[PDB]
Amino acid sequence: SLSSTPSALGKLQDVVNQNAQALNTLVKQLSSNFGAISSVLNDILSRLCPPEAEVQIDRLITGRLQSLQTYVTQQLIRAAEIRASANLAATKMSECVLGQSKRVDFCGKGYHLMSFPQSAPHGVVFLHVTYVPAQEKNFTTAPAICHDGKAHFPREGVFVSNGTHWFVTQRNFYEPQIITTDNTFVSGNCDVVIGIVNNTVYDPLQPEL
Amino acid sequence: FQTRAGCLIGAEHVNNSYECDIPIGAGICASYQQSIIAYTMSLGAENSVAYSNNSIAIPTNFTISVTTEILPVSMTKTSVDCTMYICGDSTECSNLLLQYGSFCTQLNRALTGIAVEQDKNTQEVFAQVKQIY
Amino acid sequence: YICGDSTECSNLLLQYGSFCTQLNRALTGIAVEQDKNTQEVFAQVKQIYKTPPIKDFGGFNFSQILPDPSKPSKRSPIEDLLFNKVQKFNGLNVLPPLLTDEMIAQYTSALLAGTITSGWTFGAGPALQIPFPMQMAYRFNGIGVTQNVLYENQKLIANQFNSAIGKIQDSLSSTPSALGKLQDVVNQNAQALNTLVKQLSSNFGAISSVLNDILSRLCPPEAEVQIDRLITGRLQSLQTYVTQQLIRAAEIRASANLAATKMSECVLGQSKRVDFCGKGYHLMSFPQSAPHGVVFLHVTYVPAQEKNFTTAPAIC
Amino acid sequence: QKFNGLNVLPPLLTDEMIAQYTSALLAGTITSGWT
Ligand SMILES: *[C@@H]1O[C@H](CO)[C@@H](O)[C@H](O)[C@H]1NC(C)=O
Ligand SMILES: *[C@@H]1O[C@H](CO)[C@@H](O)[C@H](O)[C@H]1NC(C)=O
Ligand SMILES: *[C@@H]1O[C@H](CO)[C@@H](O)[C@H](O)[C@H]1NC(C)=O
Ligand SMILES: *[C@@H]1O[C@H](CO)[C@@H](O)[C@H](O)[C@H]1NC(C)=O
Ligand SMILES: *[C@@H]1O[C@H](CO)[C@@H](O)[C@H](O)[C@H]1NC(C)=O
Ligand SMILES: *[C@@H]1O[C@H](CO)[C@@H](O)[C@H](O)[C@H]1NC(C)=O
Ligand SMILES: *[C@@H]1O[C@H](CO)[C@@H](O)[C@H](O)[C@H]1NC(C)=O
Ligand SMILES: *[C@@H]1O[C@H](CO)[C@@H](O)[C@H](O)[C@H]1NC(C)=O
Repeated sequence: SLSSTPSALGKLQDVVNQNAQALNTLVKQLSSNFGAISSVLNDILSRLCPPEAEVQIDRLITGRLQSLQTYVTQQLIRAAEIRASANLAATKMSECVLGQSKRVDFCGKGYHLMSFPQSAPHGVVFLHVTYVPAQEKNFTTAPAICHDGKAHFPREGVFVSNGTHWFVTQRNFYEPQIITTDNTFVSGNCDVVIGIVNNTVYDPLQPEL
Repeated sequence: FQTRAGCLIGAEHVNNSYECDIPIGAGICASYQQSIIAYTMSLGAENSVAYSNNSIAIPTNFTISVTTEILPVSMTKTSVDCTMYICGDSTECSNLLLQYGSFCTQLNRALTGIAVEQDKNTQEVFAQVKQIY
Repeated sequence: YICGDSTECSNLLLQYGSFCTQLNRALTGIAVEQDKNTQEVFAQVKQIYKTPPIKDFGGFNFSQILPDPSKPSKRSPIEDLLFNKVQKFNGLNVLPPLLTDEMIAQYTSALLAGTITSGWTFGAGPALQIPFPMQMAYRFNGIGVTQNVLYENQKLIANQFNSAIGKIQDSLSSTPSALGKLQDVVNQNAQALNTLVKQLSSNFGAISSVLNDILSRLCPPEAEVQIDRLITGRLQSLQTYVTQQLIRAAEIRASANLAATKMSECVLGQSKRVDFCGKGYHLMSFPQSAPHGVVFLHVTYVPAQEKNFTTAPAIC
Repeated sequence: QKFNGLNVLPPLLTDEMIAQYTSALLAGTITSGWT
């Protein structure tokens, strides 16, 4: 993915290019006259006498000082942006690499499992490993099961039906199991819950005793 | 072709829609399809969810995905000799430059602060392990 | 901006180097960033989702946040409220956004439809349908409350929700300054441009701020002296403007980054971060579009009517 | 550019040192998880 895409790392290349441009601009400004007879200071000094040379020199000083001040101001603004990026990278290291995050889309798309750091020129690369659900199927569901006049709810899952039989499964991966007293809990009668359906709830100790 | 961004000449307008390649403005983008074409950008494919009051969809399989994320951490550290940049080796200029006060000192200080920060930025990101494992 | 249509000024301006190029570059960079900021916040959905023809969500009424098809704008009742509440001759131009207001509204609709029909699943992978009442049950578990509490109080909860939403329009509509946060941004930008224009009236030591009058009255060797004074002043004014725009842009970028984070963590999931997605225990949130900004509606759970009990760490 | 009074300063940490930090983080994660 990286090797076949020369521009994949543009985010880091852009930083390098911006810094290089700023320096090249600062140097090229030395060629400007700024109203002086010449941008070359030595030529002014060699041709003109003091009371006249100083007038020409002040023009170059003003221009060059202004150019240098502009450069520094831009560097301060750019530095602030880089600091913000570094602060984010440091946070991701702590939360994505040194632990497992529950923050959505913080450590890549999907459900975060783990991440690995890699070094780079003036930057860092994170490899985010995530879990993605696949191949979903349609099931019929219900909020509760009614049995012996009592309402039963899932302890850690959802009630589903394959069209003929009811099962209870974990939510993020289809794995149907028989509905029993060990995977449900009871609260109130069947007259309150809207959408409650009739089904048997198996008690493992019934056939034993 | 007349658009809200201005007058576009040389592009072939089409009534199709694609992902935005080269942005023009006001929902209009252009791409090379050969000739250059202009079109209204698409926001993505349409997907209607089969919602009902008793129907649920549950995954039966999964995949493992690995993606990359790239962040800048630091800049190149630089330093400037204010007097040399402005005056070179001229003592005539150097003396004139004294009349402007402490501008050169202020500029050097600002750049020095930036240079130091760049090392702090690196340490904050990478030096988070107490021992070398 | 500096020289107008004067070739005399234009030639003099060449002696200052590449300042004009640098200024144009800085402003161009800002303009591009503004489109990036919008995309990062709103374009977080892979596909355009739609709601059912029949709005049956178990008593939960979303009609004030969903698009109103009877209008050409296809905006919600709340969005309509938000939108209603909130120089070229000098070389100053205003560029259009890449995304139109309609496109932004469409992104918002997709996010709402996704949340209502598939909860948070569409934010991680494929959108998986679930009954809304059951989605709410899972969000109750996420805050340490058993699911039977919802099912036994479904009518009460749906009513409390519906009323709380209805109050939003009254809270906003009855308070003209409610959206000041967005109005302040608009006002600051307008002031900056007005200042830049008014500075053209300054003499800066010249006999006149009007360049044509100088050229019409004075000969070259004298006119140039007066012109240089105007160039220096106007160039300094323009440089000041750009610097301020760079600083302001940084603040906006920070805000956009926060909005993008809230979209991911408050809208596309359920947050456990305290006071990140409103006060109380977070259940869910809904996005609404606004002029140069976004509005989040945060739905939270708040405990009420506590009673005193005697307790113990253990039973023997 | 040095001749114009412009200088480039070296980083405190070398590329090798940064690589070593990265290796320690990877080794830690693989053998001991988040502990
Ligand atoms: C579920 O059923 C609907 C029709 O009611 C169908 O459109 C949809 O594709 C089905 N989903 C799956 C995963 O089979
Ligand atoms: C539902 O599952 C049960 C148990 O595995 C099976 O006997 C029954 O045939 C299934 N029903 C359908 C329609 O597949
Ligand atoms: C689900 O919708 C059907 C109509 O399509 C209705 O008859 C049934 O009572 C509803 N079930 C619940 C729990 O609302
Ligand atoms: C569920 O079972 C109860 C008790 O036998 C019965 O009264 C009720 O009518 C049943 N519900 C349905 C839909 O058959
Ligand atoms: C696009 O559609 C318009 C009608 O709305 C038609 O006049 C125009 O010729 C079409 N252009 C192309 C390339 O199909
Ligand atoms: C799950 O998907 C993998 C491919 O990613 C496939 O090899 C495997 O057989 C699938 N399992 C089932 C039960 O379909
Ligand atoms: C939803 O609320 C609106 C505004 O009060 C009302 O006009 C509409 O009829 C309600 N929808 C339902 C199904 O009650
Ligand atoms: C609990 O009892 C205290 C007195 O001991 C009283 O001040 C307080 O209001 C009571 N709290 C509630 C919720 O009744």
